[PDB]
This record gives sequence, C-alpha cells and structure tokens, in this order.
Amino acid sequence: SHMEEMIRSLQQRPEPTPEEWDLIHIATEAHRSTNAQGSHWKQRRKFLPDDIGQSDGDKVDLEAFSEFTKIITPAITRVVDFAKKLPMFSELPCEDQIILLKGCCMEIMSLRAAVRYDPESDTLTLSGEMAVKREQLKNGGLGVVSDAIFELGKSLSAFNLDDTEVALLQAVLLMSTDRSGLLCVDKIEKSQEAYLLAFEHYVNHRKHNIPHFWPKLLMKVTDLRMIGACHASRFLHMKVECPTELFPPLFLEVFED
Ligand SMILES: CC(C)c1cc(Oc2c(Cl)cc(-n3nc(N)c(=O)[nH]c3=O)cc2Cl)n[nH]c1=O
Repeated sequence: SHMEEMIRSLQQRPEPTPEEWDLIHIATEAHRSTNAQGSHWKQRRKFLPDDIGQSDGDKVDLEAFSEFTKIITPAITRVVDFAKKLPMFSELPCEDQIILLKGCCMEIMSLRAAVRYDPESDTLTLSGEMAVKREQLKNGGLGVVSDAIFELGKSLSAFNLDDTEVALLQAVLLMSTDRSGLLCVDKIEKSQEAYLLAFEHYVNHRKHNIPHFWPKLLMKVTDLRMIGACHASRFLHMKVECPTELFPPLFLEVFED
C-alpha cells in the first residue's frame, strides 16, 4: 500500500453515458418488479419455526427440504421473469435462454437471499417471505452452501448495495459465455461487456467510502459462481437422498443433467 491515496485520487472514475443510463434504468426496473416484496420484506416476514431444521454425517432433513421446495418454483420463476425483461436476452434463441438460466439461476437466487441478510437475527430472508437460520438452510439440503450464502450476506452489509447494483450484478451473472452449448456467443459476450462497463460507471457514480470497492465487488462474482457450482453437487446429493415426489417439475428442469 505505497502511494495508495494518490493512486486513488489519480484514477479516472467516469460516470455512465446516456446510452449506459438506458441499460441501468431497464435492468433496475426488471429487478425491482421481479423482487416483489423487496420494498416491505423486513416488515412482513414469517420466520420458519425453530423445530424445522434443528440440529448419518450428511443426511437431509426432509421436513425442511419440503418447506424450501414449496417456495422454489416461484423463486426460479422470478429469475426467468427478470431475464425476460432485459432486451439482449429475449431476442436470443430458445436453447441459449435455457443454457444461460441453467448456469446462473442459483447464482441470482443466492445473491438475492444474501442482500436480505439481517445482522440482528442472523437470518436470510428467502423470496421476501421466509426468514431462515443457517442451520435450517444447511440441513434442508444446501449443506456447506448455506454457510457460503450466510458468509456472503455478512460481507455484503458493508457494501450498501442498492437495487441497481444488485440488478446489474444479476445481469452480469446471466450473460456469461462460460457455459457450453451456446449458439449466439458473440451477442452474449458483447452484452456482458456492456453491462460490466455500465456497472463500473454506476459504481463510480455512487462513490462508496470503501477502498478498492469495484475490485472487491468483482471478487463476489467468484463467490457466487462457487455457490452455483457447489449447489450442482448438492442437487445430486438431494436427488439421491430425498424422495422424487418432493421435487417440483421446474426445479428438476433447471438443475438436472
Ligand atoms: C434446499 C434447496 C431446496 C434449495 C434452497 C434454496 O433456497 C433459496 C430459495 Cl428457495 C429462494 C431464494 N431466492 N430466490 C429468488 N428468486 C429470490 O428473489 N429470492 C430468494 O431468496 C434463495 C435461496 Cl438460497 N435454493 N435452492 C435450493 O436448491
């Protein structure tokens, strides 16, 4: 950290262009509208009871699993609905839309839960409705991914992210070419770079009193990708241990193969 304050004073921190403010407002309203309770979630959230996810070495609590899979079909649907509201997504072929959602769905869901972290109760709130402790989400299926989402939630309290920063982060996660099978690779790659640049410029506009904010927020993309990859491993475990009848059709569609 030699000459850090001057180097910081010397960086170019451009605001968003008129064309970038189009993406930002559209994305922000796509997020807000598909995060319905997002205004009033803290005021009217039901805590999942203390007996539900309580206490071999890695068996799933089916009562807790059942409570999560009851709400998950709307949760997945909120993500699909978010993607549909972005212009560069809806134009894509059907096979690409599927691949992009299969890749990012848990990444987005986890981000949304983590921004609803409450330091007071040590709880995440899921889909604006269901407040859960770490132990409950762990034993209900997620295992170590529970610990990872909570650790992300705690670390994002400092970042004071608004609806726009969350929205653009979701858009960056959605428009990744890291998945196999995509036809329209260039149109997606070009869309991501447009969101990334718009996002950096909005972060410049916000002026957080936090050193290296933008690099630090980019490290959270890696955290979310690790959540997504690790969840794929847990979903196999869930499919082995939990009865099939507890998996909704949309849940199976998004996370199999
Ligand atoms: C245990 C297992 C069945 C499981 C649980 C699980 O829990 C969550 C759920 Cl049901 C929903 C969200 N979520 N989704 C949104 N679209 C949203 O706006 N807000 C939000 O909180 C997040 C999480 Cl972590 N996710 N995947 C899983 O496989």
